[PDB]
This record gives sequence, C-alpha cells and structure tokens, in this order.
Amino acid sequence: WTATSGSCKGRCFELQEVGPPDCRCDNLCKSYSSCCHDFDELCLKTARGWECTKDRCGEVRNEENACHCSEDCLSRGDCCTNYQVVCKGESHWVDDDCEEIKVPECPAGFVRPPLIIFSVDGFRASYMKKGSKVMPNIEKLRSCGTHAPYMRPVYPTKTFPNLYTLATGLYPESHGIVGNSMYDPVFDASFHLRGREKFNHRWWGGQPLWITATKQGVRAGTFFWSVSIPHERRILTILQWLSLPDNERPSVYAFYSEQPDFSGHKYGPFGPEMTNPLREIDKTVGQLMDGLKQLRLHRCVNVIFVGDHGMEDVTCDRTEFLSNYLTNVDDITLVPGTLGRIRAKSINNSKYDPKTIIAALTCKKPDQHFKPYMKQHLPKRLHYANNRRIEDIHLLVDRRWHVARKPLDVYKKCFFQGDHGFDNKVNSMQTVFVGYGPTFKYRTKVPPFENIELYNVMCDLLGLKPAPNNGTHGSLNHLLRTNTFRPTMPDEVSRPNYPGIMYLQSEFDLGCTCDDKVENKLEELNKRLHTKGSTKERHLLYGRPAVLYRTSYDILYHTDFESGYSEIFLMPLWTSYTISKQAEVSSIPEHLTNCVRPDVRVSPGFSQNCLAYKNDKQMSYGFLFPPYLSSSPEAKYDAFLVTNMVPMYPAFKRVWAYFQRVLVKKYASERNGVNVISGPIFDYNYDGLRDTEDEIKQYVEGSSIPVPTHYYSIITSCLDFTQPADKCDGPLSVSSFILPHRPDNDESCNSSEDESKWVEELMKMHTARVRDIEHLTGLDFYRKTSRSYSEILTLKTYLHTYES
Ligand SMILES: *[C@@H]1O[C@H](CO)[C@@H](O[C@@H]2O[C@H](CO)[C@@H](O[C@H]3O[C@H](CO[C@H]4O[C@H](CO)[C@@H](O)[C@H](O[C@H]5O[C@H](CO)[C@@H](O)[C@H](O)[C@@H]5O[C@H]5O[C@H](CO)[C@@H](O)[C@H](O)[C@@H]5O)[C@@H]4O)[C@@H](O)[C@H](O[C@H]4O[C@H](CO)[C@@H](O)[C@H](O)[C@@H]4O[C@H]4O[C@H](CO)[C@@H](O)[C@H](O)[C@@H]4O)[C@@H]3O)[C@H](O)[C@H]2NC(C)=O)[C@H](O)[C@H]1NC(C)=O
Ligand SMILES: CS(=O)(=O)N1Cc2cnc(N[C@H]3Cc4cc(Cl)cc(C#N)c4C3)nc2C1
Ligand SMILES: [Ca+2]
Ligand SMILES: [Ca+2]
Ligand SMILES: [K+]
Ligand code: NA
Ligand SMILES: [Zn+2]
Repeated sequence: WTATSGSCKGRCFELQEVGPPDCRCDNLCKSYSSCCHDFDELCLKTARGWECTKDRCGEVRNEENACHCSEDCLSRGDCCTNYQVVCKGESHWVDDDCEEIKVPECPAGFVRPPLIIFSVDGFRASYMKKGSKVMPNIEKLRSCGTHAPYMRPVYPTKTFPNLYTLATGLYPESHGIVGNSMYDPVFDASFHLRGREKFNHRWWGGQPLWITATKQGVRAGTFFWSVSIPHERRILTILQWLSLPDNERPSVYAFYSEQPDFSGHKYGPFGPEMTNPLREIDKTVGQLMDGLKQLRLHRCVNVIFVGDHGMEDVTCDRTEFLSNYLTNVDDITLVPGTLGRIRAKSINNSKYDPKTIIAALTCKKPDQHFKPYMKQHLPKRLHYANNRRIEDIHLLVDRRWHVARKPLDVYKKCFFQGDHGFDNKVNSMQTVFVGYGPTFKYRTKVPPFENIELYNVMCDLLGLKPAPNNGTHGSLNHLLRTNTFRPTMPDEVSRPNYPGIMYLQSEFDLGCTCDDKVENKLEELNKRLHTKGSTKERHLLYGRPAVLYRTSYDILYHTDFESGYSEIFLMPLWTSYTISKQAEVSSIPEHLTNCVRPDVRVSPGFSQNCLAYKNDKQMSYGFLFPPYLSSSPEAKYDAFLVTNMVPMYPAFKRVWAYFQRVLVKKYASERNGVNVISGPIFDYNYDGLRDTEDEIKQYVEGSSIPVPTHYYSIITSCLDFTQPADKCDGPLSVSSFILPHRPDNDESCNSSEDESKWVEELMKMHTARVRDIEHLTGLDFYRKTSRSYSEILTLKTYLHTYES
C-alpha cells in the first residue's frame, strides 16, 4: 500500500527513495506504482517540447514548460539543451573540432571529474561502422576519445545479466542474474522481466558501482529509469542533478536507452526500420553533450558510451522443438529461446532422468541447431555453472535459431525478426565501448575486451577501491591517460625443489616396462647438463610459473621440456616446451609403444604406476610433452618418463594425440615457432577455481592418481611473426584452450570421422584466456618477460575467438 496523497513538490527526481507507505518522486516510482499523485504534473512536464526556438529566447519563465529559454535558465540549471545554440549564438558540440582534453577543465567546486554512463540496449558492435552516416555525435565521441572495435558481453547475452555485470565486474554465475528469467530452488521463487519479484534485493549479488561509490563517500545518481520517462527528460534530469550544490551533487550517473534493442527485435539488426532508432539515439547523445557544454562540463566529465549485447537475425520458422526429440516432453520445464535450460516439471517425479534427456537430445538430427550439455561440461570461458539458479541441463543454441518445448509455444504467444542471448563469442552478440573525457586517451583505438573489466575502470575513474570482482585490475590501463592501477605481481607461495638422481631403478615397483637398455663421455656430460637445465632458456621463455598456494613440487629439467611436478597430485602442474618453425615430427617407435620409465629424481611413493592403468579398464594415459616432437631419438626416451604421464580416457586421447602430433607443428609453422605450456585442471565443483585434493571425485582405479576434469595448453609466440618465438624482442601473441577430459566424444557429432574433420572445431569451442587457466590452476604465468606488467595483464585476458 502507498499513501499517494503526499506531494512531489520540491522533490522531483529526488535521489534517496522514501520507504512505503510514503509516496515516491524518484526515477523508478512509476515501476513500483508508488509515485505521489502529482508526479506527472510536477516532474514530467512536456509543455512546448524539448527545444528552444528563436521566439522563446529571453522569455518570461513559465514553470509549466518542459525546459526553459529564459535568461535565468543556466542559473536554475533547467535550460533546454539547445538554449545557448538558439539564443546565444553557440555551436552544437558535434560541430566543434576535436580538441585534446589533457587535463580536466571543471567549474570551481568540482572535486573530481563526474562519470556519465550512456548505456544502450542491443547496440551491436557493427552499428558503429554501418550506422556512421546517421550518428555524428556518437562518431565524434568514438573518433576523438578511446574506442574498441567491439566489447565482448557475458553469457547469456541478455539484458539484465549484462547490465548487472557492467555494474559489478562479476560473471552472472557470481552476481546471480543468470538470465532474464530464473527459478531459485532455495527461495522457491521465480524472477521475470514482468512483475515485482525482480525488485527483491535477494536476487542481486555482488556490489554494484552505485553502492561501491556511496560506501566510499562518492554520491551516485540512480541508474534505473521507468520506461515511460522520455529520454529527453532523463537527460534533463541528469543535467539538473549536475547543477546541485557541491555537497548534494552526484559524481556518477547513468542514462539508459531501450533502443535500438526494442526495434531490433521487431525488424532484425539491419532492417531498414533501424536507421531511425540510431538517429534518435544520436540526437539524445547530442542533447547530453550540448547540455554539458552549456554547464561548462564538456571538458570535465568522462562519458562512457556502452552497450549490453548485440542483435542477430532470428525468425519464428528457425525454432527447434523438444517435442520432436523427447518421449516425455510434459515432464520437463524449459526456459526457452536463444538458450535452453531444462529441469524436472515436478521434484516428486522419481522417473525423471537427466541422462536419458541428454541422450535423446544428442546428435539426433543431421543439422540439429542446438547442443545439449550438463552445465559443468559447458566451455569454461562461459563461466556459466556455479549457481543453483542455473539448471544442470543446458542447450547451447546455434546463432539465428531458437529452441522451444512444443510448436504451440511459438504461435500461442510472433512477427519478431531479431534476438540475442547466444554464446558471447558470436560476432552478432558483440557490443560497443567508447570512453571520452579527460581521464581517457585521445584518438586512441584499443583492442576488444570483456565487459567484466569495466567495473574496475569505472572505479579508477571515480577514485574508488573496487569490490572483489572477475576483472583483472590493470588489464585496461591502456585506455587511460591518468588514474592507472599499478598492481604488483602476486607473491610465489611454494618454492620448488630441484631434485637430482636419488633412486635406483630397482627401488621402483610400478609395473612399468620399457625397451630402453642401449649403452660415450662426450654425450654423458651433455645428458647431465640437460638434466641440470642447460636448455631451460629455450623451453621456459617467460620464467617458471609461480605456484600461488601451499604445495610440494619439483622442477624437472630435460633436453626438450621443463616441468613443475606435483608430489601431491603425482603429475605435472605445468609442462613447458618450445617448438621452432624448423622442428620435425616423428613417430613413437614400435619398440617404445608401451614404454613408461621410472624417474630416478622422484621417489616411488611420489610416482604414478602402470599397474593402476592396466587394472582400470576405462582409463588410459597420455604424455604432456609429446614424444612426437622429440629433438632426437635419444631425447625421446625422456618423453616416456612416469613424471610426464597423465591419466587420459581413450576417447580423449584421440583429441590429445591429434593436437600433439598435427596441430602443435601446424601452429609452429604458422606463428614462426611456439612455446607451449600444458597441464591438468581439476574443477569437480565447477566453480572455475583450482580444486584442493579433498574435492577430487575420481581417481585411477585402486590408486591415489587423481583424474583431471580438463587439460589446458597456453600457446605463445611473437606478435611480430618475423621473429621466432624464442628470439622475440616485443609484444607476445597467445592462444589457449581448456579441453574437457571426457570419456566419450558425444559433444562432437562428427567424431566417427578422422580427427582432421572435428578435433580443431572442438578446441576452438573450448578456447580460453590465460587468466581462466590461472584461476583453475593457482599458477601465475609470464613472470619474466621484457614487457610492462599491465601489458602482460592485457595478454592474460586475451581470448582467441575464431570468428571471421
Ligand atoms: C569471480 O569473483 C568473485 C568475487 O571475488 C569470486 O567469488 C567469491 O568466491 C569465493 C570462493 O567461491 C567466495 O568466498 C567466500 O564466500 C562465503 C561468504 O559468502 C557470503 O559473503 C560474501 C561477502 O559479502 C558475499 O559476496 C556472498 O555472495 C554470494 O552468496 C549470496 C547469497 O547466496 C549471493 O546473492 C551472491 O550472488 C553470491 O553468490 C555466489 O557466490 C556463492 C559462494 O559464496 C555461490 O554459492 C553462488 O552460487 C554464487 O556463485 C555471500 O553472501 C564464505 O562463507 C566462504 O567460506 C567457506 O568455504 C571455504 C572453502 O574454501 C572454507 O575455508 C570456509 O571455512 C567456509 O567453509 C564453511 O562453509 C562451507 C560452504 O557452505 C561448508 O561446506 C564447510 O564445511 C564450512 O562450514 C568463502 O570464503 C565469495 O563469496 C565469492 N563472492 C561472490 C561475490 O561471488 C569468484 O570466485 C570469481 N570467479 C572466478 C572464476 O575467478
Ligand atoms: C531489462 S529492462 O529493460 O527491464 N531494464 C529496464 C531498465 C531501466 N533502467 C536501466 N538502467 C541501466 C543503466 C545501467 C548502467 C550500468 Cl553501467 C549498469 C546497470 C545495471 N545494473 C544499468 C542499469 N536498465 C534497465 C534494464
Ligand atoms: Ca539488452
Ligand atoms: Ca574448483
Ligand atoms: K586402462
Ligand atoms: Na561423437
Ligand atoms: Zn532484447
């Protein structure tokens, strides 16, 4: 209940919201049906529209008018945004030459440059080029400020998940807004775009920027606007707030536009009806910038122009129906559209079986337009699993398609031509970033980056300490003229052991065999040098990775590779090796097919054993340094050490052997050498973070050898490919992957074919950032380079996306 009989007199767009039953006058009161009875009359004036005309110049103030053109309007802070152009002979901001903003040029009383976020819904990255002729204000921000060719959203590429990620720096799995529709089984409560449940604070985790500001003594404008408040009124409200007294005035603001998303759903991303929404957004940017110029704030404020996600062509005919796959379609609940989420319709139904649902949805139709996953098996780059609001069964829907439960869902609820929500690496889902102002760089292009990184920068722009988040603070320092964040590398927690030869062959009872009895002080000296690390500078190009947790591990040197060997997990944490462009691929010799060799540097008690693999009928083994890329027949024996072995399902060995035998050489050929760091990952609780030993759910039968959930590789070369990877003077280039260690190839519908037709497609889907592997391993890479630490942080956030 609300006492609407109160009044908004002197309260219009008040910044602190009052508590029920008191009536409200803030920018969200309409959304709560709680505005005072006189809110429209006092706070949403429309009379005479939004623009000064020559006849209004120097008018007697009429308080009924939407905006003013009276001599007192700049003093009151309520001029129409074109007042000085129409009435005082000024230019529009967009008609002024770009002039570098080297320092903030702020009115007396401004303690810091304000930040204004201009957020646009559904603004696809390619609109910046394709719509340039109709967006002059936006094109001036873009060309004169700092811009990226695109900004990568989070998955799912829906509105609330992405806006709340912009606000928090968190993945959706961490902030809790995992879709635009959600069921929380602990709350037994449903979140929808329509209705009141979504206003309950229990949905919204993390700490959004307006809370971070307020807690640190920086005042914020409210970021949410009720839909019926016209954009012109939103702009005039921001400009009026910027005219408040110093002690009352916010330092951070947000504008929001529902366009171009609203029209893009109706007309498609490039429908001819899309030009007018782009022109209208541009005009709104112009009102803001002319308004700031009037207030002498246009060389004071930092402006961010940012979108939440893009927009794809999607029509009602491109819908897959689960009723064409499942016997049991009435026993499931589907969250449908550009992603699927499946759970039981009733938790009382004991016949419900996720395994039979997955199997019925797997590679059943030749051009099937979705792929089912258990959420832990989703590509790790999506970071879409560690939340009870994310159903165990997920459908990744192909771009341009929908999934629905039954056909009647699509026509008993069409005409739409656009949608979004797909995999956040899809080109059509990419969105925009421009930063303009004193704290941003001038006429600067930056590479694409992820929207999780922006919260830290907005905190930098406001002098705030960010709440703990999933950005990598410093990775976006190259956007900024000033207020850079200069972190120190994390401290190494565990120092390695450097074991020498300590064990005789006969002390090992591992059940291993190798045909390696083949008896020269020239080479015997060389053998010793290689075991002491004489080739380590070729194979360890960027320093030893640092271990950022407490453990026991050994550095093991070899002719062709170096490893950090865990005495706790009985296998390497990392294996590092360099493959030149000139490297030769060889076979595993016939006599060595089943060769495994004890490592006389490592105790039998801290070694794997071959008998466990013989007894475990499901599990086989592979090697981290590939025997195919040995430098010589003699060096190849090192590759068969028990300390280089890792557990691998036979199905996974098809993937891994193709990577090692074909793809590493291909990348060395293409990139002018590569350095490879490979290793295991254990994430049985799918939280994106290194498991401790007591979290491991599977061992090699009858042993303490833990089974990885994933295998990674980090593949580094010189960005200037005219220099070989091992003699690179400048910036680096990286690609990485986190491959799921699965006992079948059910994810790859063409896996019956030769690996040349499916394995690289699998690896592209599971592309990763170095930072993703850092979280999953507790390792810190690139500790010893010639490069600035912020440049290395940017490299660690890079994702190789494999889009055209
Ligand atoms: C992205 O960046 C984020 C932010 O840095 C980071 O997430 C942080 O990860 C930490 C490890 O998973 C975790 O640390 C402690 O969490 C709780 C305290 O949690 C509450 O308080 C904080 C601080 O204000 C809140 O932010 C937090 O919000 C979460 O829960 C809300 C209510 O559910 C929810 O609204 C909100 O969205 C958020 O949920 C998310 O995180 C939770 C986990 O907290 C997930 O479950 C959700 O699915 C969702 O993902 C809370 O209100 C501490 O209690 C923990 O300590 C445990 O566990 C330790 C084990 O290592 C142990 O040593 C401790 O003794 C203690 O154990 C006890 O409890 C166990 C579990 O119940 C029990 O089994 C055991 O026997 C014993 O009794 C953690 O130290 C942070 O909460 C988390 N923050 C946020 C914001 O998510 C992400 O990891 C990265 N991502 C990547 C990939 O890098
Ligand atoms: C889903 S929707 O259509 O129902 N909807 C209505 C509505 C109203 N105002 C806004 N304002 C945005 C402006 C902004 C900027 C940044 Cl950086 C982070 C966040 C967050 N968080 C927001 C909220 N957004 C929406 C999204
Ligand atoms: Ca949106
Ligand atoms: Ca984990
Ligand atoms: K076996
Ligand atoms: Na298959
Ligand atoms: Zn939309």
